[PDB]
Amino acid sequence: MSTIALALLPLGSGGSGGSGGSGRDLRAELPLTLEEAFHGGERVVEVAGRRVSVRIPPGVREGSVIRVPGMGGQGNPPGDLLLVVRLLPH
Repeated sequence: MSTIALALLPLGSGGSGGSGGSGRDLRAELPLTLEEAFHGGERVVEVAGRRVSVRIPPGVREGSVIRVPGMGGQGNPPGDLLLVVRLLPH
């Protein structure tokens, strides 16, 4: 159950929700451990000083995007955060 750390990519890199207007999207890549890919429980993500434990699906595999609202668009209009799971091919 190795701990993971998110990327928090600035808007671009071939990643854009856009549609929503009031709801600023932000993309972020979680490199996940295969133990957690199997279990599918809460995994503690430490990134940018923020500790957010997300319940990933049992059997979660490469390219699965966990859209968590209120973690992307900060300030006043709550926006979503696109968590792209990144598993090793082996």
